[PDB]
Amino acid sequence: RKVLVLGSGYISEPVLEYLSRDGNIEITVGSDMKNQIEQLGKKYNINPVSMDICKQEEKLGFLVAKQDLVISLLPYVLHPLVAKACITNKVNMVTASYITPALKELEKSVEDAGITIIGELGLDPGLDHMLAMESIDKAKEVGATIESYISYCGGLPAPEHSNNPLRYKFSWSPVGVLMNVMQSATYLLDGKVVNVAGGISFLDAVTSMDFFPGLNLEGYPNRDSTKYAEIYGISSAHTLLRGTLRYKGYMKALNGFVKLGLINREALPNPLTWKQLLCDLVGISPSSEHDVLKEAVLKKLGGDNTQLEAAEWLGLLGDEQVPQAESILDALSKHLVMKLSYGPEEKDMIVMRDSFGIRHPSGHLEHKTIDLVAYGDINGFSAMAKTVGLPTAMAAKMLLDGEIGAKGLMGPFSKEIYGPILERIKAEGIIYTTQSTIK
Amino acid sequence: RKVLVLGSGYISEPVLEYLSRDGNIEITVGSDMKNQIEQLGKKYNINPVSMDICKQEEKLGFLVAKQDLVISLLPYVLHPLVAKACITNKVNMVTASYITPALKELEKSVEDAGITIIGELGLDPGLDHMLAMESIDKAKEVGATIESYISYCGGLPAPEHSNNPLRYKFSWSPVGVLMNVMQSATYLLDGKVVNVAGGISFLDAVTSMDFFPGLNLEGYPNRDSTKYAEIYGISSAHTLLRGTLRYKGYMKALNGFVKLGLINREALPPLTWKQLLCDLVSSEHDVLKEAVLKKLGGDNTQLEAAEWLGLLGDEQVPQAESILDALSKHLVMKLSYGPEEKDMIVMRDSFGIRHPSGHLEHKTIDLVAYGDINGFSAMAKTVGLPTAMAAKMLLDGEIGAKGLMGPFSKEIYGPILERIKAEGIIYTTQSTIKP
Ligand code: PRO
Ligand code: PRO
Repeated sequence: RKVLVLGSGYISEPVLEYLSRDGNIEITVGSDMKNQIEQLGKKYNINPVSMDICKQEEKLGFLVAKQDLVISLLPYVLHPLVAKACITNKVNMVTASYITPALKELEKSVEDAGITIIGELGLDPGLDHMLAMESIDKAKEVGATIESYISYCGGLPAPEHSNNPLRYKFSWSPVGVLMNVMQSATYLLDGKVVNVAGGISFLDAVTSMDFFPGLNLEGYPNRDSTKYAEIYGISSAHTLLRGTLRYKGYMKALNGFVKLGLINREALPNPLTWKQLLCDLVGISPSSEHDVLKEAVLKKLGGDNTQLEAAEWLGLLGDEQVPQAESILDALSKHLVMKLSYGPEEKDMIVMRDSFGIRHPSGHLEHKTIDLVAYGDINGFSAMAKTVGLPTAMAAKMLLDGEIGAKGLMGPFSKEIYGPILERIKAEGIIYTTQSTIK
Repeated sequence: RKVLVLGSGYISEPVLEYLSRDGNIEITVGSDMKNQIEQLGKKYNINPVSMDICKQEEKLGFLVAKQDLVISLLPYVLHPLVAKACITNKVNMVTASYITPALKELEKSVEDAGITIIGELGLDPGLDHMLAMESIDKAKEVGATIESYISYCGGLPAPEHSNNPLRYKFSWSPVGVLMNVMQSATYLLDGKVVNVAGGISFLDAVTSMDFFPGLNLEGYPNRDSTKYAEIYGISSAHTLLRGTLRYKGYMKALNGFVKLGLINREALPPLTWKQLLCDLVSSEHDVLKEAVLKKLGGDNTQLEAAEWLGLLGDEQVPQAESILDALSKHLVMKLSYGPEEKDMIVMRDSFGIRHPSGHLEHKTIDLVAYGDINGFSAMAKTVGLPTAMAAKMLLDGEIGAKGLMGPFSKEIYGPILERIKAEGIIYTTQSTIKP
């Protein structure tokens, strides 16, 4: 009956709420942000401890030894420091993030220490693995084989709050997100490695997603889908597709910013204004009421009015001061948060769509679809916080109660982990359904 | 500290939950259905009373006299029977439905009795009046006039539960909603009374509603919009329009059933849907050309809708009074709300307010609500809670007004609109000036 929560940010709040229901656990919290931990201590009964991870490793060793379990809700670079204390002190661990190559090297040491370290929990990586392996294990139980695996997931605002040029709202500064439009995408299609070029030509790969008629979505492949053959164990499959869901016109609006030359890490040029900045990008002197409009509309896709109106709406042509930043990308990101932030009583939404093609030994081809949908609570937590938070907290509770016997470094791929979690998420307001057809 | 809730439907559950929070009121329930009141009596602490409003009018007179307030959640035709008991015994009342012409005749007797009766509460009629009068009173407070009033509302499934030919799920047997396509529509637009016929030509009146880009809606006008000029006091307006909201493809699917001749009350002919469809257009196998020929000029979307529901299959047809009622029992079987499937309410008002300055104010109001997995539906909350809140205001002694009335005064709509945010019913406002 003792747990340490390293981190005091977005994901930490729903984790503390879930554990505090039963009322038989001494919850300690460790973080850098002094303003966050004091406000969090008012709501939930916890033991606040100011502690740096890298600089103050000494007190971490003494503190972690007292506890039973360690819930790491920190950035994924710092997990080897947290895991190093666990293997020496002989205590369990849980993570809501990627198992990195650095953490993979400790796997030999973790099994020798005789402790459990679960990783890759939450939304993605997390619930995407659990839904996939549930369906893949069910197929292999009846002698079937996986021929195709198409999957899509997206964290969005609720439809009612989608009335803006991007049809989106940012929780934090999208510095890492916007630069990923320039990256390529790779996936498998009918036994052929398809490669999609990024940047300006990436709008060609954005297709309509009409699986929910009422919801007006679009979709596109991301990063790398061939990776999931070895992980899930479906090398026989002829198709492997992983993608992201957005509302229609999102990618076309971002494509406008790529055309103007805003998506780059070059430095900036009386305070600077947005009217003056776009004049430098297009290549004119800063003096233009409606002359910069004619210059911008010419550059934007050869007279794209929708992209011009989007820049007009955000105030990129008008007279507004540019925030202090290291680059043009950081200036755009800071402005997008200021203009398109979440309100006090505005919901968010998670949608996840899987589609399996399962060949049975009888000869028939089963088409199995899986939907997972969750809305954010008005007087509660957001859908993103719940889907990322609750699987980590549930997995932690299983270790304390003694419902997981396996040892070593591991994901949520085994039925011992994912089975209980998928059953319990129904009560937390995260509903998922199944539909099957044969042909 | 005592109240009677007449009726034991799905609307009563959120009303009983709201009143039982503080724990300072002895709630009583009266209904015909013995199964409902027993199951409802298990959840909330209530006194069950087995009685019929029409058959046993004597015990109603004695029971109502004991209570401080009455809450009628019965069909709207039976309000004069409840109202007659209230005026005799001198007891207050609230209603979650229309104030009919029959109930309007009692207004003289209600004023002499010296009691409060508040009608037209819930989603529609109810919250439509509250959102409207909040905006109209604010306009008249600054000497402005209403030129345009365009409004839309709709109860429908959540986006994730919309993958079906109609993009809809029914709670009970749809008898009236199918026949409502045959009825005509009337509204005011630019200083003239417009009329739109039902039947085959009604599909032309349907238009795309793209106020939320992420949501894929359509809309069409209600039976009558001209009545709202006298109600809200906006005869000066040149455009009045109240309409219904659905997902795209709903009316186009229903238009297909009108082409085949399914929507008609003329009695039924073991019978099957394959046999019935051939008679309208027995016969040989396949013959898909007969269905698609009558159903528009090669409309594949409307044809596949019939195949999906199974109107060409060999399923049994239920015992019904007509062909329309037979289709209602089939649609409620196939397209139905499951145990873990959420619904949604969406409401959209649009005003054109002319100030004495000369500028035109374009004001918009959104009201949205979702169902709860471990709770009540969006339809149950928006219909139930306004009547429950109005019941609490009478007991606490906030509503000082007397006689028969709606929720048109700021005394009524003001407190209710403020409190609904806490119950999970969010509504927002936006305004822009246009010279
Ligand atoms: O891109 C998004 O919206 C989410 C983030 C994790 C997976 N999909
Ligand atoms: O037909 C509909 O969907 C709306 C719901 C409330 C009033 N009419």
